[PDB]
Amino acid sequence: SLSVWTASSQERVRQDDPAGESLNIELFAARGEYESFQVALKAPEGEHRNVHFVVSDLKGTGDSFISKSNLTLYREHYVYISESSPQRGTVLPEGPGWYPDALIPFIDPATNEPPSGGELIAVPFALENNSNQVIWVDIQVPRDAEAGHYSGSYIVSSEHGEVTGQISLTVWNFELPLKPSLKSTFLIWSSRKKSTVEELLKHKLMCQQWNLSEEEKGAAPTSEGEWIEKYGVNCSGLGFWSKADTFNGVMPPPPTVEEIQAAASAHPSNLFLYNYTADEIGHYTSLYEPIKAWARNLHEAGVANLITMAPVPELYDDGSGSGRSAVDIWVILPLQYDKDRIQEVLAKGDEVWSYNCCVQDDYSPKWQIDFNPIEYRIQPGFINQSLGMTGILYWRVDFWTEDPWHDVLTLRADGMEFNGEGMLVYPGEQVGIDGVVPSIRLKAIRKGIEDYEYIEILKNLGHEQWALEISQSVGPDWHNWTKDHHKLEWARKQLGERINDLMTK
Ligand SMILES: [Mg+2]
Repeated sequence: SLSVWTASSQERVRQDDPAGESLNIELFAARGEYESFQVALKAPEGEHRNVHFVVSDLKGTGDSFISKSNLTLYREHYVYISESSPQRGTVLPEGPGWYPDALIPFIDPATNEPPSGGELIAVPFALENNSNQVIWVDIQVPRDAEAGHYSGSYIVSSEHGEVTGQISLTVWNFELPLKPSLKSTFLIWSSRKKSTVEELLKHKLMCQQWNLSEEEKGAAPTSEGEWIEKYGVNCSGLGFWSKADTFNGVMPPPPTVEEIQAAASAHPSNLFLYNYTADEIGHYTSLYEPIKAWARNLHEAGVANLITMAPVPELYDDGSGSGRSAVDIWVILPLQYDKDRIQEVLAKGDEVWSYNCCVQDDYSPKWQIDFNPIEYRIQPGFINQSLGMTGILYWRVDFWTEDPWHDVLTLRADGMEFNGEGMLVYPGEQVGIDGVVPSIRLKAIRKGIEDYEYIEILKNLGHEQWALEISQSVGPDWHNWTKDHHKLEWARKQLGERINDLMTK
């Protein structure tokens, strides 16, 4: 007895969930966009020792065709959380238990062939009594794909079972740019491989190396031109760190204009440059004059100043006489949001970005594994657009425990435990490959970056307010945002149908 059903991308499938009602999926997407779905499996009676899973090509009218090479398959790995993330307010974690999060790849990206010799293998796999298994399916729509309807199949098979489900995909007559409109800064502290950067870029996230040795500080950004071409890299940091942080309220004099210009000229031209100058120093009012000194030198070199602090009117003028702010990219937590200050800085030409960590308030989306999966998607797209925010930052992606496939309690502090804090990718060793593999949460971030793009496209077409009415219906602010994946899917489809229509006049 083999029970099969589908689930949407941001639907969590628990090991003990009952079987759903459909084993088909219907999706909609633009050229250059991903859409994903899950195939959940249960053996209500007995066991299946040897379960396999394949997909077809997707075929449309006439010669229209999307190769199965555009589909990426993974088996979900469940991790056991024994200590809850903090429980406060109305946005709560779901409790100790098994959570699907790491993704076991069918294919090693290095070879384009199945891994061999891993401790954990995607297929074949055993389906044991009552504990569900789940396949994650990514579909990347080719940049050139013909608009219209496509269909294909997935096949689950075992020694006593074979079940075939339909994949239905509608390709809309628009494209998402290779270069994401949303800018980002996601920090890598430990895994210095080019495959680590590439895994993040494939998910539309821009990264910077952090905690670099004095020796490797200032190495030349050798690969950046390649990554612009291949992955649409949309910004880069110069790496002048002041060392000022929450614990260190002191700033030295800035690097000279000449030094900043030399750093800038190592990067490709026609690339937005910023400098992450200081972190969470909003309490230290002594630092305002030093921040303006840094700003003036960066501005003379055509470089943007990025600080994780909230807009303060004392820093709306860098002291140069131009009227430009001392901070060009203000990066804030949900809890720091102040509508009036944000309106002031957007009006004068600055950017505001969001960042997240820990569990610091009662109401905002929280980035831990034991929270609703929607919280990783809703922040970069709908809420950011509702509030006029134009980027996202995250402090670390590789904060692994010593047993990273089995222990995801990555931070313990002040009597609190955090599940997945600073960890969005998993090491490949456990699945027999050299490079990192993605999490389910990284897939949600990617999707939210695509949601942002839908809204940006409508803004660019002259339909900003129309798009914000929709955005504000599901994610107006940090307090009031939907917990229901169906409503976000509904909102996205309204946006996508409209763009389709406007491009087919
Ligand atoms: Mg505890």
